[PDB]
Amino acid sequence: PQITLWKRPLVTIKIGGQLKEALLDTGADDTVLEEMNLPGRWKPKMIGGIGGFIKVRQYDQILIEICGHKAIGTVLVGPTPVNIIGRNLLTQIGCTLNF
Amino acid sequence: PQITLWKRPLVTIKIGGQLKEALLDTGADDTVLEEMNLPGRWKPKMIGGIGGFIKVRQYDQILIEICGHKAIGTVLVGPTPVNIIGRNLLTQIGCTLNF
Ligand SMILES: CC(C)CN(C[C@@H](O)[C@H](Cc1cc(F)cc(F)c1)NC(=O)O[C@H]1CO[C@H]2OCC[C@H]21)S(=O)(=O)c1ccc2c(c1)CC[C@H]2O
Repeated sequence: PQITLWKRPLVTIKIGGQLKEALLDTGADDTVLEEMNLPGRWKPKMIGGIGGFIKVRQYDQILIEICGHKAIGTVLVGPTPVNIIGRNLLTQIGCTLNF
Repeated sequence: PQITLWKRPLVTIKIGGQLKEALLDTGADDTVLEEMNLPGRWKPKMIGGIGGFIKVRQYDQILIEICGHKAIGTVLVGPTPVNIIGRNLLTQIGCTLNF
């Protein structure tokens, strides 16, 4: 699906049996999701942004179905204001910018 | 030009006669640039992101040529870690997400 940018590029995702809305973010290198109980082992990590840094839990090899397209990659979980799908997963579904 | 997301979608911009590199960010509503000397009147503002908020100076009706595409819109200037082109300007140059 071609998505215009007149509105926030929000998509429906399926992760860990839960349905959520996430922002397709080309400015994010990786994926970070609001707090949730994702299964598996994880190791603490720190991510930075415009306002500073937040503490996140790094889960690897996590399945996510973004708008019906499946991808497996690292998923960070922490106090992010919004769910954002980063380039680590956008590349798997074949997402591209076009102008 | 079609841009894949295996690398950061960085583009060359020209603003205020200055050459810089900026990130095409579909997850950003507006444009924020690292500290620079932009001509004109400005109004204080606050923007929030991952980690908190920063104080920026709001310049309106600023010309930017993104990869050869010209646009005029609000440009924020403050302590952002990276230059980010937001949807306010991505829509003017006809940027669309595709997967
Ligand atoms: C989260 C989204 C919804 C909103 N953000 C856009 C996001 O793309 C951002 C871009 C960035 C920021 C940065 F500090 C350094 C960078 F290298 C890149 N990346 C991000 O936080 O991603 C994280 C996960 O991956 C990691 O890699 C990159 C950083 C880490 S924002 O910046 O909070 C924001 C909010 C309000 C406004 C604007 C911007 C513009 C004016 C106003 O409208």
